[PDB]
Amino acid sequence: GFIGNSLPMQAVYRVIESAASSKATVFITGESGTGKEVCAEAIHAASPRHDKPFIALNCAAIPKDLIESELFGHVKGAFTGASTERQGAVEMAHNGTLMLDELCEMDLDLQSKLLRFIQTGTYQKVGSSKMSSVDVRFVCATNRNPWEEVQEGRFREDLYYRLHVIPISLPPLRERGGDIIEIAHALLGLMSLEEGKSFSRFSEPVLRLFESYSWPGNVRELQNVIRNIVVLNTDDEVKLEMVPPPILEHHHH
Ligand SMILES: CC(C)(C)COC(=O)CNc1n[nH]c(=O)[nH]c1=S
Repeated sequence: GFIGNSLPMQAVYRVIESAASSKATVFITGESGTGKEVCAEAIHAASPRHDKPFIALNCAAIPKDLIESELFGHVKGAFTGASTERQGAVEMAHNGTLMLDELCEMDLDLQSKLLRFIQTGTYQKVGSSKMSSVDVRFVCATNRNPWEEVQEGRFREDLYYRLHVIPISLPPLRERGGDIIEIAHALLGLMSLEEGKSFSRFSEPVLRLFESYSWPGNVRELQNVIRNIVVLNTDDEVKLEMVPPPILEHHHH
């Protein structure tokens, strides 16, 4: 799902291709908005497991006390709101790839259970005593510094060294050269389709601004900017006056 042939991304692509044939755990880091799930899916797609499921568990989009239920499943009646027997992400990912996204959101109790599961493949549904097992290839990702999280006692040390086998550091958007405009063009067409518009090009000032702006929010911020432009304007061409703040203002500091 990655777009672009920039020098730093081509190093990423080589690691993805080599790692895909291995079952070794991948640990993706990088600034917010750099494409960790895109990277995780690309590893799966290049792997011999590509025809099996790819499952992403976003530990941030879930309350911390419910990550275990989302990960391992639960039986009906396990806790108060357990109206149904839920199948965990580990079961959805059996014979495939499981992405543990924003993994550092797990509490230390769940990190202990996860350490067990990563070693043995065994787990229990929440509220159940029965042991089960699955075969998943792990891909971990976080926007925190996984090492600082270990130092501040927030992440298990033995868990870190079990997961940090194949690290991948995604480059920030500002360092990806021609990728910025290529991604911007893809977003322009897609958001035009989503909004019923027909933008097809960027004016030269907009291209210069996009290529020199630091994009602290990376591709997420670029998505915001393109959506802002397409929603608020109707034209074939993106003009400089359409670019929202703080793009020009913070670019000059
Ligand atoms: C239309 C499309 C595919 C650009 C929308 O999807 C996303 O923006 C996902 N993020 C990325 N896509 N492509 C990259 O080269 N890098 C990143 S981070």
